[PDB]
Amino acid sequence: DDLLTRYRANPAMMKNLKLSDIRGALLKFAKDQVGSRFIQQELASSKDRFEKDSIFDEVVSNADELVDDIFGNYVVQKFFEYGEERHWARLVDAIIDRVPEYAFQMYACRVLQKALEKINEPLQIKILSQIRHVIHRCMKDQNGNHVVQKAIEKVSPQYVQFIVDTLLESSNTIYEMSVDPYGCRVVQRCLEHCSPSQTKPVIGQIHKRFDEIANNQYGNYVVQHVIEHGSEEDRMVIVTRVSNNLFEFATHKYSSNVIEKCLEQGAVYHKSMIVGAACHHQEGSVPIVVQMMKDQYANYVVQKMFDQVTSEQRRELILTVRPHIPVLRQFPHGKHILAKLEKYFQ
RNA sequence: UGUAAAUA
Ligand SMILES: [Cl-]
Repeated sequence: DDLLTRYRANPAMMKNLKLSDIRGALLKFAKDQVGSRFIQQELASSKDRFEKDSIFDEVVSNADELVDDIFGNYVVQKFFEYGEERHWARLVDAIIDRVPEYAFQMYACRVLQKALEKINEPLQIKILSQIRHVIHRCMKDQNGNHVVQKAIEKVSPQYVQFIVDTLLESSNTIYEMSVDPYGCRVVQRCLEHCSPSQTKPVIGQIHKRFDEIANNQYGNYVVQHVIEHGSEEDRMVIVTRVSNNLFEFATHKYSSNVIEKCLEQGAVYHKSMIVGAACHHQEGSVPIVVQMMKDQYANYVVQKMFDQVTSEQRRELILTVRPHIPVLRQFPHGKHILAKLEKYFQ
């Protein structure tokens, strides 16, 4: 019998087992649930640079088979950790040619994320040079998008310019990624970490289809990030768009969170535009804020206004709403909506 | 009364 068949059987019986014992059993150990945990635990606890080195040549020699294995990916990742800097360059060479595929596989993409998190900028660029080949598809992929986010988080803005030019590659790309469950995460990291020279065209595309993106189930988080990481002028354009279409934005499922985001990250004069629009009445119709309290989404927006605005702005809200308390008690959940605001009406 | 990611 081979070493692992023996070891899996009576594990206590082999408590005095070491990494250099494995020698050429490393592939079978790494791909094994018990064997993988032995390797991992040995690497974490060993104080012997040479035990750890002993298995490394097997790891490099079998890298393609281990990176997308359910257990083996943990063994490869151990050599991408701080403490193993001496092996980073070798291990990246072992996998560089198949990074375009590994980005898409659920286990190997974790090896790529671990490498980006730990290794130095020359090696990061080397990995990104392969991601460059598949970057659009990778951005939308359930595994690949985490790899692209990790790139944006851990690499200097200038070396993810190719990612920004992919967002900008065509007219509809940023709409396409913003309304995608995975690509929207990439747009967000970009908004958090790319330089103003890079974010300004991205935010420019977003603006062009703002309404559509704002009420998308993924796009609405993309515009929330624009509010939080964009410029004063971006916030002004958005608050102005939202103020002028307050009722439409407030009564839709997804855009209603955009108004709330404006109310949290908005300056006193932004809240003033949204409060002013809310208390402006038509000639016979009721004020927008009253209509909003009767709505399934917009009533949460009205309550966020009371939590976020100045006493003076709350005053105008209170003066606008109080003549309507009778009516608003009838409407669905109206009972609860005004109890939550009762604090303000006493 | 209302929203979002791939490992033992
Ligand atoms: Cl998969």
